[PDB]
Amino acid sequence: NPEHYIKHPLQNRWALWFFKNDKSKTWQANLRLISKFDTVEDFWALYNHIQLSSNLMPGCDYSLFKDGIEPMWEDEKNKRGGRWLITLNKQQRRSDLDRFWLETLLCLIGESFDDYSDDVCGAVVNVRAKGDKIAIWTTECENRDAVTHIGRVYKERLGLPPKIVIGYQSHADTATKNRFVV
Repeated sequence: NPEHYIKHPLQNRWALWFFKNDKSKTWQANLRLISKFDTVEDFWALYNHIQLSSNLMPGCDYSLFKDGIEPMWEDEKNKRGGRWLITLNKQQRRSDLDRFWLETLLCLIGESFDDYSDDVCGAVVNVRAKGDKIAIWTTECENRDAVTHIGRVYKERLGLPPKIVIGYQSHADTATKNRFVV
């Protein structure tokens, strides 16, 4: 009876990355691949082992990306895409950060965007002294239907109120303005 002894496979294999601002190293060399996983059980084993984002010192990041997509704009699957940005004030580090990040991870591994989950590349949490941020990265900022569906589902998944707006920015624009709001 497979149910009892088989791990539950995920649709994708995912890689968890960590970044810390060590000024003695190049940006690229400070980026650090923690682990890959591709089952429900292996996700929880990894998540339960590592620090909550709210416990990271300012200047650190986690990211979760589909295996083979590096968490930087330069990657072939990121350079024409962009992100849905969640901005958190200093008081939301305590109230919302960790639960928003966990929810974001589950939206990814649970493929919660239906047909358009294929457009998802990963997600990034930035812990910063001026304010934390969470973003889902998608692969094509011109994909109006995919991007807006991802944004609508995401916003409801976080339980954000309908008086709040979240914005979607292309990476190319970020590197030097919202393309969509939801």
